[PDB]
Amino acid sequence: GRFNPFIHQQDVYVQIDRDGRHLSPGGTEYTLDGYNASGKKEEVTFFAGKELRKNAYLKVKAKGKYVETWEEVKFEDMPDSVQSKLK
Amino acid sequence: GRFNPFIHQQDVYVQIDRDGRHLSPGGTEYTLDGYNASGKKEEVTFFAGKELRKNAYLKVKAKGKYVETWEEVKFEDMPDSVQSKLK
Repeated sequence: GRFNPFIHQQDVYVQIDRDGRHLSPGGTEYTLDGYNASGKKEEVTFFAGKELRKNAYLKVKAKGKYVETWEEVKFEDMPDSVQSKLK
Repeated sequence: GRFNPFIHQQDVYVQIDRDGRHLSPGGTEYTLDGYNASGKKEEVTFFAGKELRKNAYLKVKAKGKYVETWEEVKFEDMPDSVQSKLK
């Protein structure tokens, strides 16, 4: 294999518009369609340590294709083209 | 594209057996041919801020296609298969 140090961050914006699925112990999985910071369509699978509120907006931060973190955001603070696609 | 939290993490072992290429300011590019714990061939590219000592051994943590971090290790702390290929 070949490994490089050229780290590409992406942030995928989603709405919690599908049911989660429990993952024992204490996890909730979501697989949702979303948009990155440049408005490109993405699919993201991520886990939270609690069940998230229906219709909340989330930012999921990734390095390469690997998801690292989730964070709740408000609609009005998401990227403009993401707001247009997720409204 | 598709994102998930299921990234292949592995330790890749290298020896500083090529000199680096100086990148200004104060940088060095190393592209070294190493081995994972089960002896499969790997190529790692990373940047340093000081030239590393010749014939030192590094354990590099690889996460997907990315070099995440590295540290110097003693020959004796490497797995038997790595000691075999890098002696």
